[PDB]
Formats: sequence, structure tokens, C-alpha cells
Amino acid sequence: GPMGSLRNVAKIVEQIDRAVYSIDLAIYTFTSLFLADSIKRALQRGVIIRIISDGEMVYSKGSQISMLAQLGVPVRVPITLMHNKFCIIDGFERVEEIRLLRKRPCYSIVISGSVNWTGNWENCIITADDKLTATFQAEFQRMWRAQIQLK
Repeated sequence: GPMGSLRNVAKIVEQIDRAVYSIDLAIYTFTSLFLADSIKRALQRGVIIRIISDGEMVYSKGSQISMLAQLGVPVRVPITLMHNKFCIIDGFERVEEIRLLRKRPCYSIVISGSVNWTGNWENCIITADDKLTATFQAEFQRMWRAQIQLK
């Protein structure tokens, strides 16, 4: 229900607000203005953000991916199915990666939800279990390396 979704989105925005180093987001469609703005604020905070999404859904109405890509957020797209959408905040491997390329404490958080083909965030799970955050982060690294990267 809309209520459960709003509560879930609110919890996610809170995690985004706490992001220190990185946010990796794999999502089929991005329609949440609230989620986007939180990500926008993270970007302004110095957080490194990457987005993987679907080509059919980036030019859909209410798609917020357009404005994030305009701000410099790299968006990679397969052209042209996921078991779930997910967000990894400060993944261990990713933070260590950033640390090397650039020479503060944090803790990995993965948010996952059901894929919506048309913000909507039911079946939401938020966890810091490092085994899970690792598999998701590793999975993102793989998908990122594979693919259209939006100009």
C-alpha cells in the first residue's frame, strides 16, 4: 500500500543521508522525487554515485534519472530483467576502491526492493549484513563492467 511505500522510502532517504563515500543504485525505474533529491544531496555532500537502469524506462514520464545524469551521475544501461532493485551505500569493496583512487568510518548498507515496471518501494529490505552487502556490491561491479552510458 501507498502508506507502506512512503514509510519505506522515508527509511531509505535516511540511509542515503548518512552515506559517506558511495551510493551504487541498480533500479528498473526511478520515479521517486524524494529518493532522487536525497541522492542529489549526497552528490552535493561529495558522495560518489553510480546508477544502473533500464533503457526503456529512462525516458518514461516521471523518470528522475534524467535530472541526476544532468548533474554528472554516471548512468549505465544494458540495452535492452532483474530479480530485485537494490541500493548499496558505502559497500566495503567500493569504499576501499575509492580510497585507492583518491588516497572516515562507515558501514555498508544494502536496500533491496521488488522491481516495479511502473515512488514505489514495497517488499523493502534494509540490512547491514556484510555477507549480503558484499554479494550485492560485487554484483553491481559486475553489471557496471558488463552497454550504453548516457551522455
